[PDB]
Order: sequence, then C-alpha cells, then structure tokens
Amino acid sequence: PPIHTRRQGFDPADELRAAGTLTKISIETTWLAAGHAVVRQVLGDHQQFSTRRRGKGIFRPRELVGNLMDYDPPEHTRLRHLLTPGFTQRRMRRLAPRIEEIVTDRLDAMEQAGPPADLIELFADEVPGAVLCELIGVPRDDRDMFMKLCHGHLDASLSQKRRAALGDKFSRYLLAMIARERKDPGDGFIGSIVAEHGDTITDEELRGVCVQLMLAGDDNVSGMIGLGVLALLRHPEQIAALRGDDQSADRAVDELIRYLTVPYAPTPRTAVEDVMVADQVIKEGETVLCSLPMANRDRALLPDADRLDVTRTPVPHVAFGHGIHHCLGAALTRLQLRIAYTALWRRFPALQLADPAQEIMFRTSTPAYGLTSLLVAW
Ligand code: HEM
Ligand SMILES: [K+]
Ligand SMILES: [K+]
Repeated sequence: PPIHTRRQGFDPADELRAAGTLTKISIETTWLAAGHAVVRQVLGDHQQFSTRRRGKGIFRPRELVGNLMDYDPPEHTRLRHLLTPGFTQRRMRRLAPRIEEIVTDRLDAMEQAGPPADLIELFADEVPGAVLCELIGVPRDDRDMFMKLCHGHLDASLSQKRRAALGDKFSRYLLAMIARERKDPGDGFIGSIVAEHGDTITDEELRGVCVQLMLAGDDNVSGMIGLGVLALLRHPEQIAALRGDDQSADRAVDELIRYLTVPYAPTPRTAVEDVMVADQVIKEGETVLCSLPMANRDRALLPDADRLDVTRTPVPHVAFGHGIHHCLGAALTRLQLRIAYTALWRRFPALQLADPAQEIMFRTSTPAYGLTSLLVAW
C-alpha cells in the first residue's frame, strides 16, 4: 500500500511520520508534501499548480465533466460561481429538519433491532446517502432505486455488462430530473441554479455535477461518523461537548474532522512551471501529492496536534482543502455531523462498545479512512 495511505489507529503511521516535509516517493515520480505551510501553498497557488488530469474545454473527457477538481481557473471559476446558488445559507437551514428526520429513522432502526447492533451497517452507512438525495432533490420515493443506480455503476464485483447497464440508467434518471426541473423549477438544487443561470449551464454539466456530489459526500461522511463515535468512546470525558449548546458541539465536530482527517490526499497537482517549495525546486510537469493527515498533525498548526481536544478553538486545518477548491460540502458536513453525534447520545446516553476486546475493523480500501463495522450496546 502507498505510504501516504497508511494509518496506525487514528494517527498517520510511523513510516509516514518519518517522511519529511517534502520528499520524492514512488507510487513513479511524485512529490509527497506533508508540512502544513507546504500543503497550503500547493493547494492554493493555482498559478503554479494545476489539478487537471494529464484536455480543457470541449476536449475534456465525459467522465470528468462537472468535476470541479479537474478544472483550473477560469473554467473552474465559471462553474463554481454558477453552482453557488445551490449552497446558500438558506439552503442549509431548510435541509436541517430533513437531516434530523433522516437521523431519527436510523436511530429508530437501531432501537428496533435492539442491542447489540452494528453502528456502521445501520447508521453510519445510511445517513450520508439519504442526506445527499435531500441536497440535490431526489424524490422521496426514489431514494432507494437511486442509491442502487449510484452504487451499481461502481460495484467492482459486477461485470462490465452489468455496471455499464446500470451506468446508462443512472444518466437517464438525472437527465430526466434536470429536464423535468428545468421545464418547471421549484426550490431545490437544480431549481435554484437554473432559475438564475439557465442559459449558461448545460444539462451535461448539471448531470456531471450531480454524479460527482454523490461521489464526493458519501465515503467521507460515513467514514467520519464511524471514526467519530469511536473517537469519543476512546476519549469519554469529551462526550460532554455533545450535550450542551450548538457552539460547543460545532467546536467538537470541527476538531474531530481535523484529528481524524478521513481523506488521505486531495487531487494530485502538476507543476505548470518551475516553483520553489520548502527550499526545493519542483520542475514543470512534476506531480505533487499532499498528505492532509500529516498536514493536520503539523505542530506548527497547533501544539499537541496529536491529542484530541473538542474544547479547543478552531484552527485553519486542511481536511477540507484550502483556497479555490475548498470543499463545497463543508457546511453540510458540519451540520449533519452535529445532528448525528448529538442525536446518537441523546437516544442512547449509555452507548458503549458491545465488548471492549472486540477488534476494530478499519476501512482501508476506499479513498476515505473509516470503519467497516462497529458493534455497540446501550
Ligand atoms: C467528511 C466530509 C468531507 C471531507 C473530509 C471532504 C474533503 C474534501 C477536500 C479535501 C476537498 C478538496 C479537493 C482538492 O483540493 O483536491 C473537497 C472538495 C470538494 N468537495 Fe468535499 N469533503 C467532504 C464532504 C463533501 C460533501 C458532503 C460534498 C457534497 C455534498 C462535497 C463536495 C465537494 C466538491 C464538489 C469538491 C470540489 C470543490 C472544487 O474544486 O471547487 N464534499 N472535499
Ligand atoms: K463515495
Ligand atoms: K480507506
């Protein structure tokens, strides 16, 4: 496994810690950037670093259309500006009752199944996908078929005939939804965007964007819920931060994102020209991989970065990236994580590992760290 994907419990592995701020490693020829200063520079200075997979404009592959991470300015600048109406603060406030209802249903399922039960299978793996459907406006009756089509086109256990057949039905439903939404836009993700930029944004872009959001906000949030619940059980005096006001909980959630930093790396950058980084020159065309988990344990970011402390004041961590590509789902993640953790200990105040000796089953195969299962009792 690539060294930048190795964890040791909640922490980056020792051999990852042993790599410098900036070193060349092999996957080929690629820089590993691990300091906080150095990572902020690579992620923000889009004047010297491109994210495009090495092909702009009409010549961009269909699989990357609508994926802002493959866009540089000014192409990036246009599409992100055009999606901004779907992420207003009014949007988040209306989604909150819907996230509360989704969280309650999953707690009910856990409470119906009786203890002990798998938190990952019944709670952490179900919420983020239902939340995303609310975001983009999938009908409430189609949530189950939609998630089937969404996972179906990527299930590596399926053949090329099966996955491609499911991928074609996926692109039909969205194009159906967008054209249906375009002809009569109410309030929602598609509706808010086309009512304001209907002439500037194509259905191919709007389809591409909806697909990419499903992929952007699922593995990351489910990972956060599992690791977060286990993080609090291992630091039991910090559960109290989830039993007060919203400021106390929001502060805890943002510390949990930084401490756990579920994604191993952001999109690879390519040097557009010779650029100085940490007293070393990166030649044009060379690749730079960023370790977000090492960046968020950098003791320049904060002393005792390796300790979890949900009462501490937020700091400029890079778990959501930095600069123009900063996670478009950040506010949504903060909201739904606050609703989930808070509701969980409110329904099950006496939550605990079902058996403290059980093995911890870490998710290591996906782009986001997490757990594959977690039996608990209450
Ligand atoms: C635990 C939750 C999440 C984490 C830790 C996370 C992490 C990140 C990171 C590190 C980036 C920067 C990519 C780069 O610079 O290469 C990013 C970008 C992005 N995220 Fe997230 N993400 C999360 C949830 C979500 C959700 C829920 C959504 C959508 C609902 C989302 C949508 C996006 C999009 C579209 C981008 C591309 C932004 C751009 O280039 O303009 N993310 N995310
Ligand atoms: K995913
Ligand atoms: K993983």
